[PDB]
Amino acid sequence: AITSNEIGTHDGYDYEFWKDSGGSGSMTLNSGGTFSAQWSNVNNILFRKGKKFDETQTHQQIGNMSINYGATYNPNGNSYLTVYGWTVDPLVEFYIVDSWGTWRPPGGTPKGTINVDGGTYQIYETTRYNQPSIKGTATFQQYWSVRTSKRTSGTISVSEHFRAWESLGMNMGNMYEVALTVEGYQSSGSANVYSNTLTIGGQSQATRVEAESMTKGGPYTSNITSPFNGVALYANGDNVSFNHSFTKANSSFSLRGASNNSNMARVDLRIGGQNRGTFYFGDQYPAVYTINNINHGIGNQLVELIVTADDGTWDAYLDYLEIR
Amino acid sequence: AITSNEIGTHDGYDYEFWKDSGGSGSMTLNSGGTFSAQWSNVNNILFRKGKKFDETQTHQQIGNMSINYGATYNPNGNSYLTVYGWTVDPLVEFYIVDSWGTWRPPGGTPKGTINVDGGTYQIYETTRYNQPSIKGTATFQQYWSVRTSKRTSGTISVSEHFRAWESLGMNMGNMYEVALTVEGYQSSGSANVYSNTLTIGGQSGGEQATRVEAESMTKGGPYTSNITSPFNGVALYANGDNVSFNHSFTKANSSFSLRGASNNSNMARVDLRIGGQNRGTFYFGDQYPAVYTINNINHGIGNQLVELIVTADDGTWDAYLDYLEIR
Ligand SMILES: [Ca+2]
Ligand SMILES: [Ca+2]
Ligand SMILES: [Ca+2]
Ligand SMILES: [Ca+2]
Repeated sequence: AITSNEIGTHDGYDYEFWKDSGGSGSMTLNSGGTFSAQWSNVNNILFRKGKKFDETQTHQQIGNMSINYGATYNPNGNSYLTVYGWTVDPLVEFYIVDSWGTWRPPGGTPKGTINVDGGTYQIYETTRYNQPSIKGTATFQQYWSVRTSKRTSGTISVSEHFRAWESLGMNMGNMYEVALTVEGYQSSGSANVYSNTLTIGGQSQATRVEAESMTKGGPYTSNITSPFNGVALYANGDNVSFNHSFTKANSSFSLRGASNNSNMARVDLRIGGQNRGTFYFGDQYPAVYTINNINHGIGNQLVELIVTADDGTWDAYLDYLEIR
Repeated sequence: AITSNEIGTHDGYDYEFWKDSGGSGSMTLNSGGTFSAQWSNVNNILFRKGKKFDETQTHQQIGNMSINYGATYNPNGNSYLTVYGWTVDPLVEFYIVDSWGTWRPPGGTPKGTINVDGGTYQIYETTRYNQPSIKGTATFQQYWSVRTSKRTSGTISVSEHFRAWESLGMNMGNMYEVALTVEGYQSSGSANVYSNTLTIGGQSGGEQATRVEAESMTKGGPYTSNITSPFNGVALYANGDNVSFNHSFTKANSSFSLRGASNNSNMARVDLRIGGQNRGTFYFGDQYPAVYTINNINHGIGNQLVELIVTADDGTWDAYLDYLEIR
C-alpha cells in the first residue's frame, strides 16, 4: 500500500497520493481507474486516479471528457468525493463534487447552476491564499460545481461543467489534470473506488469520403468498378489523399477495401505526413478495417492512404474512408 | 460492440479484433484490460487486449512482464485462451496457452517443459507457411508454452516463459505485442475476460533498492552544501544547485524515492533529471522530513546521470535532501 506522497501511472491511470503533515493515509491501487483509500486524523489528504496532461492544451483541444464511476464512501468528518484537477495560465484548482462528509463545500454565494447527469450542481468561485499547489506555495482561484444532494455513482460529464464555468466568466487555462478524487480535511475515513473510467473523445456525425473522389498520386493509382467503385493502389507510392478539417482532436478511421487476392494487402494511414497506423485487408472480400483512437489535434490536415510494402504479390482496392 | 477488424486503445489497453472471412464475431470492450467476445462459425478469429510496442526493444529491454487474469470461457470447438503476441527480426508469433476448446495445441513433439505459476507447460516450436501476419502474408515460426491441463484464471509469468524458450534456442526478436487473447478456429464460442492486468517492470527475484546519500553525490551550482539538520544531507539554495551521480540501471524502469524537506512551511520542489532529460519533480510541502516517490519512470538499461536540481527557487525556501532511493 502507498502511505507517503507519490505519483505514478498504474494500469494506465495517473495516480497520486498527497497529504500534508499530521495523521496517516493508505492507498491501494487496483485495476483500471480503481483504488481504495483510508485515512486518520489528517490535516489534508488527496487520493486520485485520472490523467495528467502536458500543460499545452485547453480542455477543448484535448476533447470531450467524461467520467463514469462508483464508490463506497465512508468519511468521518470533512471529505469530498469529487472530480479534481488543475489548469495553468491561469492556475486554477477545480472540483466537481458529487458527495461530501459533514460539510457541503465550498461556502459563499453560488454564481450559477447546471442540471446535468440527472442532478443539479451549484457553481462557485473561491480563492486560496499561499497554499500548496502544482506550482509551489501560491495564491489561485478554485472553480467548483457541487451537487445539491449526495451521490456516489454515475456519470460526470466533465466537459459540460467546464463549459458552464467558462460561460459564467470562470476562465480555464491549459489542462494539467482531471481525476476522480477522495479528499479528507481534519478527518478520518475510508473509500473504495470500485469503478472509475475516464473517457476522452467520447461522442458529444460520420464523414465518408469516396476513394475515387480523392487526389491520386504515385505511378499507377487508378479507378476501378470491381469489386466496388473506388481506386486501386498497385505499387509503392501509390496513394490517395485529401485535406480534411478536423474539428475535434481525436478520430477513428474506417477504410472499406480488399486485397485483389488471398494475400494480405496493407495500406498506411498518414496524417500530416506522419504514419498513424496500417489498414489490413486479409482477403479478396470487401471489408471495413477501423484504426481507432488517433489523436491528431484540431485543424485542417492531409489524410493519406498509401501503399509502401508492395512486392508484386497483391494490390489494394479502396472503396471509401469514413472519419468519426 | 465491435464486429469488424479493428485496432485501438481502450482504457489504456491496446485492443484488436481480427478475423478472416466467414462466420461472425462480436467484441465488447470493458474497463481496464477487460472485454467480452462471441463468435459463430468462423474460420479464424482473435480478440485481445494488451500492449503493442514499437519494435525497437527486446523483452529484456522493456522489462519483466506478467499478466493476472480471469475469464469465463465457453468455446464450442477449436479455441485458445492464451497470452499471444509477436516479435520481429525474427518474425515470431507466440502463445502461452492456459486453456483450449476441443483440441489441445499445437501438435508435434515438445522441446521442453517449464513449471511456473503452479502449473506445468510443454513448449513447442511450429511453422506457419504463407499465412497472415503483422508483416503481410508470410512464412514464420510460432513458439508455444501449453499448459498440461486447463486453467481460466491466475497469473502468467510471461517473462519466465520467454526465458525458457530462449534457453531452448527459440530466439526472440524485438517485441511487437503481448496480450491476453481468445482465439477461435473453425468453431463457435463465447468468453468474458472479467479480469486482465498486464504488469511491466514488476519485481522479479529479490532485486534490491539502492540508497544513495545526498552528501556522497557530486555537488553543483553556486551554493550547494552539506547539512546535519534536519538530517545529514545537502541543501540546495538557488537555481542550478544540484546533486548528481551516474547510476548503473540494470533494468529499464524505476521508482525514485527522495527523502527531503523544505526549510520552512513553503513548498520546495526538486527536479529529477536522468540522462540529461527532465523526468519529474519531487514536492516537499513542509519543514518535516518526508519521502516523495516518482514511480514508473522508463529510462532504459544503462549507466545514466541522475540529477536532483532546483530550478524554481525565488528566495522563499530551500530544499533539504537526505538520500535518494532507486528500486
Ligand atoms: Ca501491388
Ligand atoms: Ca468508393
Ligand atoms: Ca532557496
Ligand atoms: Ca543523507
